[PDB]
Amino acid sequence: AMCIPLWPARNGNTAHLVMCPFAGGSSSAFRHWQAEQLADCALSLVTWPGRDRLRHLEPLRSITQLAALLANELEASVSPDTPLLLAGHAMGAQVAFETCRLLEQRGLAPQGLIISGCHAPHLHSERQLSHRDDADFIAELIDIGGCSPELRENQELMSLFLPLLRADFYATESYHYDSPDVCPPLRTPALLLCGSHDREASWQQVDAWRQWLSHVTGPVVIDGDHFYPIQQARSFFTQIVRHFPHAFS
Repeated sequence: AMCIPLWPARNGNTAHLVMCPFAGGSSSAFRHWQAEQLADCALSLVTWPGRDRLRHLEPLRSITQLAALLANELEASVSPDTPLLLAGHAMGAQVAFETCRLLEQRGLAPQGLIISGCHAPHLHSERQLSHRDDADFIAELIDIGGCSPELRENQELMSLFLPLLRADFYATESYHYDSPDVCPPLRTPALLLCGSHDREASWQQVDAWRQWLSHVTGPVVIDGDHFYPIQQARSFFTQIVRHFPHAFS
């Protein structure tokens, strides 16, 4: 399975929030979320093939392929009576969106979609990595903020991490549509989140998601940098819960 549980539901709550990680993300990046349950829904994290319990798989290079795997898994494993919330940050927002598209089309009625810190699908990220050589690729990763300069000094760490990171970044950068009219807008209620000082996704880049979403609130600004979902977890979960009161009741 791609999904790993982080929180069980508590206090009689029936909702299930499924989080799609950013490029290069893995379970260790979300350990702070396990330190403390911040809302009563069940919470699961999606694992990209190639790491964690899925180390034996080759990493995928397509957002829509990842979304197909996830949508099939959720259709098989989530009761139609469970209020399902799909969330994603950066690359994960693209997967969450495409997963929501498949589930909505199949008649499965996700209760909410949370798009965080990601440019819209008819745009490109202002920072691009896939065309760069290893040293320049790593410098960009370090600048983003989730990578140690120790990676540069160990060719074995580079030989392990670069195939994974390059697969993820190729997937997220090659994901692009010429215009929002390539498919119908999604009707699942949606929340857009961005970071006050997120250097990777400006307010304008996130706001452009309104081209793709018929029932949408935001952007709602969380004070923080690109890693606000983790570093400002309390604010992140507060905004999710506040905006989907139906799902949490």
